[PDB]
Amino acid sequence: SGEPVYADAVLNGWLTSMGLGVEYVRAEGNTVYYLDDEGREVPVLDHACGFGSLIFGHNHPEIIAHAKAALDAGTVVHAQLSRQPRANQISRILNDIMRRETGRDDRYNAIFANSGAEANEICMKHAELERQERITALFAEIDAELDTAREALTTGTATLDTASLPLVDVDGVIADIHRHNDERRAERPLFLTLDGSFHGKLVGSIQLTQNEPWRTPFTALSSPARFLPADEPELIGKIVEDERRSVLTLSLDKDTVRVVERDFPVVAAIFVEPVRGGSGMKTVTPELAEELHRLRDTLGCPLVVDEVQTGIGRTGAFFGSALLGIRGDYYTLAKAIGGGIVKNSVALIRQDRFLPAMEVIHSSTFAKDGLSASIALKVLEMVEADGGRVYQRVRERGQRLEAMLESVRADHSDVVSAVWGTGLMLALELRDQSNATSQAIREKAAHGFLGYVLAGFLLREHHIRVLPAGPRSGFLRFSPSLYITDEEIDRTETALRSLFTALRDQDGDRLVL
Amino acid sequence: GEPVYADAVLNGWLTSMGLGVEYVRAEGNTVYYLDDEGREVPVLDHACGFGSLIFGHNHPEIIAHAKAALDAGTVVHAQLSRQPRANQISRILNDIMRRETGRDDRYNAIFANSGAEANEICMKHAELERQERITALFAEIDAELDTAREALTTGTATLDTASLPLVDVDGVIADIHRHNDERRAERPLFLTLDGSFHGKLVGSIQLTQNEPWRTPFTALSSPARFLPADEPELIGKIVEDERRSVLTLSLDKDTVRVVERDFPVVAAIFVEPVRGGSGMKTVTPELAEELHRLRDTLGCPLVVDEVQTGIGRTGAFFGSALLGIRGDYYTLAKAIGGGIVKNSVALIRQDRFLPAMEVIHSSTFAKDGLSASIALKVLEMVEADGGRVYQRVRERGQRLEAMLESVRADHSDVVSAVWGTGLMLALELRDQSNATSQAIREKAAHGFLGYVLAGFLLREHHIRVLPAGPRSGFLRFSPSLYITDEEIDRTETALRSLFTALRDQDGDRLVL
Ligand SMILES: Cc1ncc(COP(=O)(O)O)c(CN)c1O
Ligand SMILES: Cc1ncc(COP(=O)(O)O)c(CN)c1O
Repeated sequence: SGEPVYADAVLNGWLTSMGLGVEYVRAEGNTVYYLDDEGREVPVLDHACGFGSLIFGHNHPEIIAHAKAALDAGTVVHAQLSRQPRANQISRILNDIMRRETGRDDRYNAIFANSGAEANEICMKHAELERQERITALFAEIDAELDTAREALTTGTATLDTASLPLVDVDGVIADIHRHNDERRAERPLFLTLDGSFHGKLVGSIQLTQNEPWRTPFTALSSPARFLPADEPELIGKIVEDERRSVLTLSLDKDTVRVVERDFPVVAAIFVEPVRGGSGMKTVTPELAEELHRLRDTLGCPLVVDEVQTGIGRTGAFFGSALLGIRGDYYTLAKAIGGGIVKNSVALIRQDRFLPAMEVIHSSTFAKDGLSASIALKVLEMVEADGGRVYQRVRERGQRLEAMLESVRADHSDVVSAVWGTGLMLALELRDQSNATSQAIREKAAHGFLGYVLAGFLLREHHIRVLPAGPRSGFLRFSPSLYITDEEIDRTETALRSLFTALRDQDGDRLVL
Repeated sequence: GEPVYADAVLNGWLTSMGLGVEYVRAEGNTVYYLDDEGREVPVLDHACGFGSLIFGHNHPEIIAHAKAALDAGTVVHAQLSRQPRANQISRILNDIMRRETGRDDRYNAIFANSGAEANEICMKHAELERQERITALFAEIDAELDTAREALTTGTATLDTASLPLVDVDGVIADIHRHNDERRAERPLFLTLDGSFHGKLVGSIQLTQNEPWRTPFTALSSPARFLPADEPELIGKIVEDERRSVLTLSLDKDTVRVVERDFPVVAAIFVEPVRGGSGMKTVTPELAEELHRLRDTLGCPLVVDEVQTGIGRTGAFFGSALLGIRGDYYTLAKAIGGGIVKNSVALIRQDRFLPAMEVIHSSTFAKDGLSASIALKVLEMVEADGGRVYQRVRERGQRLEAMLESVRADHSDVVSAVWGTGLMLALELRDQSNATSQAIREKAAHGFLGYVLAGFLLREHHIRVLPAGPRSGFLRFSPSLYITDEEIDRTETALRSLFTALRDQDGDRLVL
C-alpha cells in the first residue's frame, strides 16, 4: 500500500479479497478482456453485463457506428429550452409498443432523465403533485362543511352532539379541527414497495430500497416506504389499513351536528418491479399483481412500474409488465436505452393523470440531450426490427440458458435451492452456508459475502464473470446479451458444476483466497 | 390537434415567447436552425448548456477523443471491477485544488451522473457524519446517566428538583430517554442561501429556493433554511433559532441536575461560489466568513457546489479558490462531460470521509469508462500550456463584462446591474410589472419578461440568450472561451437595440 490514494481504496481492498480485483481493458459482445502477468488479453465471458444494461452486448458495432455518425453530424447535445422533436418521437414509439403488447389504447407523456433513480424520482414527484391536488380538494370540502355546520349551530337549527368531542363551543372546536388537520397535512407521505425492492440509491429513491445497510443510515432524510411481503400477499391489506390516517370535519344531519373523521390520502404511490432484482430475480406472481391493482384502485394513487431492468426486451417482450399482466399508471425505463455507451432514462406518465405544471417545473441540465436521444431511437429501431424477432431470440436464448441452469440445479440441489427469473434475466439461489463446515467459507457466508467469493472462483478458474444479486449476495445473476452462444452456455454449465462440486466438498482452500 | 407524446405544453410556451425553434447542428459558439427555404441559419449561443460548454459545442478535440475511445472498445460497463481511471481523475483534481488554495488536503472522489446526484451524495455523506456524532453523544449521555443513578442510589448525591420542569430516579431517566429518542428521529435541517439552485430531485429540490419548483414537494424531504446572503449579520440569529437540545443528568459532587446538551440538527451548509438562481451574484468575503463561522460552530460540513462555477468558468478551475471559500466537500458536473456525455463528482475530505460510503453507495451508470475517459481529456485541456486556458477565460471574461457594463451605462433605465465573474455573467433587468405597454406589463407580471426579450434577440439579431433567476429577471451570458470580439460586438449591437425598444415600450415589436 503505502502511497496516496484518491478513490476506491476500500472498494478495491474488498474486491481483491473476494478474488474480483481485476481491471478490464477492452470489451466486445459478451466478452470483456483483462491483461495477465505477461501482458496479453484474456477473454472473460460477461454474465453481469452492466447489471442487465447490455441486451445487445458491449459496444455493438451498429450502436458504435451510429454514435460516431451522430458526433460527426454536429448533433446538438445541449439545446435546452428549444424545440427537440426527438423526445416526442421516442415517446411515440414506446406508446405504440405499449399498445401493441397490452391491447390497451392509452397515451403516455414522456419526461426524460439521466438515470433510473432520476426517472423513478420524477415519478415520486408527480405522484406527490397528484396527492396535493386531492388534498386541496378535500380541504376545500371540509371548509364548506364547517361554514355550513357553523351557520346551523349559530342561527339555530342544529345542536352540537357532545359525545363526538373526544375526537378534539363552536369556534374553539372549529380552530382545534383546523389545528389537527394542518398538522396532518404537513406529515410526510408514505410510499409502498415490495420486500427486496431496489429502485435507486439517491436521497429519495434509497428509502424505496430495502437493503438495510444501504438505506437505514439515511432514514431521517426522506419519506419512507412500507415494504410489503410479496410472497404472502393476503397480509398486505392489513398492513396498508394500519396506515390509514384521517382528518376531521363537522357533519350536519338536520339537527345533530357531529365531529367525524374523513379519510386522508397518506400514500403517494405504489412501486413494483416486474422482475425483482434485489430479491434474486423473482417475477411478480399473478396473485401479487392483483393485490397491487386492488391497492391502486382502493387508495387512488398511481401504480409505478419500474422497468429499469426488465425493459427493452430483456424478458422476451419490450415491457415486462405487459408480459406479466401488470397495469401501471406510470412506467420508468433506463439501462439498455443508452445502448451500452451513454446515459438516458424516461418516465412515462398516463396522459389522463398527467399534470401540465410538471413539464415546466421539472427540468435537468443533461436530460433530453441530442446524443442519447439519437442513440435511443437507434436502440428502439434495433429491438423492433424484422417483425419483432429480437424478442423471439431473447425468448429462445432465455429458454436455453434457463434449462442449463435448471439442469445444474437438479444435480446440485444440496447447494442450489431455486432458479428464478424469465427471459434473459435469471438467477440461481444459493442455499445458506452460514452453518458451513469449512471455517473460511462459514466466515464469508456470515459476512454476507458468499456469492462474491463464488464469483471469484468462476473468474479465476473458468474465466467467467458472474456477479451476485440479492441482500446477502445469496443469489448469482445471469443476464447476458441476446447473442450469447451455445458454446458459451456450455462453458458456463461446466464452470457451475465445478463450482458447486467444490462447494459440496466444502473446499475452502480453493474457494476462499 | 393530433396526438402528442411529449413537450406539448413546453413547446406551446416556447412558441409564445418567440423561442420555438429547432436547432439541427452545432459547432463552437454557433447553433444552426433551418429557415423556410431550408438553409442553415447561424445563431450565436450565449446559453451554452447553461454553462456546460466552456470549450463550445462539439469541440473537435473532444469529438475525436470520444470516437477513439469508442473504437478502442472501451469498457463502459465494468461494475465491481478495478477502474483506475476514477483514482486518476481524483488525483488531478486534488493537485489542482492544492495548487489554487495553497492547502495540502486530500479528497476522496465518488462519481455520479448529474449535479443533483453529486450534491445528493454529499447530502448522504453529511448525514452519515451526523449519525456518527449522534451515536457518540448518546453514548456519553448513557454513561452520564448510569453515573448519576449510582450516585443517587448509593448515597452521595441528591436530585435537585428545580431542574425537573425540563421533564424519582427511574421515572426521570425514562422520561429523558423518551424525550431524546423523539429528538433523535426528527429530520435534519440543511442550510442554503436565498436563490440557491442545487438540483431538482426529491432531496436536492428542497435546497432549491424557486418557490413553484419546490413548495409542492415540501412534504417529501428534509427542508433547507434559506439564509439571506445580502444581510449576513442576520444569519447567526436564524441558525440560533434552530438549536435543539437533548437532556442528560449531570453530577456535581452532591447535586444531580437535569440539564440540556446541544443536539446536531444541521447536516450540512451548501453554497454556490457564484449563485445562478440569484442572477450570477458572487459570494462576498463577508458572507464567506459567516459560512466559515457557521461550519466551525456547528461542526457540519460546508458543501461547495461548483457544478456551474467549476472547470475554469470563473478564471480558475475552482471558483471557491478564487473567492476564498474553504469547503469540506466539493461537487462538479456540467463541463466535465465535455459537452457530449454526462458525468459528475463529489470530493469529500479524507480526514472526514467515512469508508462505508464507498460500498453502501453506488449507481449503474456512474463511473462508466467512456465519460471517465472524456473527463481525463477535459482536465488535460483545461490544464494545458501552463494553465493558460484560465488566462484566456479571464481576458475574454473582462472583455465581455466591459461590453455589458458599457451597455448598462447607456441603458441604466432598464438595466440595474452587471453580476458575475469570469465567463459567468448576467445583466439584471429592472422590473417592468408597472410598464406602460399592456403586452409587456402582462408578461412581466407572469415572470416571463426575460424570455420575451430573449425571443427578440433570437428573431431580430440571431443571438441565443436565456434568462436566469426566479422571475426571468436576469439575462445570462455564459459562452465558450473561444467567443470572438466580432461576436461580442454583434451582441452589444443586439443589446442596445433590445433595450432601446424596451425604453420605447415597444410592445408590438417585443411581444409576438
Ligand atoms: C430495477 C432497478 N430500478 C432502479 C435502479 C436504479 O437505476 P440507476 O442505477 O440508473 O440509478 C436500478 C439499478 N440497480 C434497478 O436495477
Ligand atoms: C449550481 C448547480 N447545482 C446543481 C445543478 C443541478 O445539476 P443537473 O441539472 O445536472 O442535475 C445545477 C444545474 N442547474 C447547478 O447550476
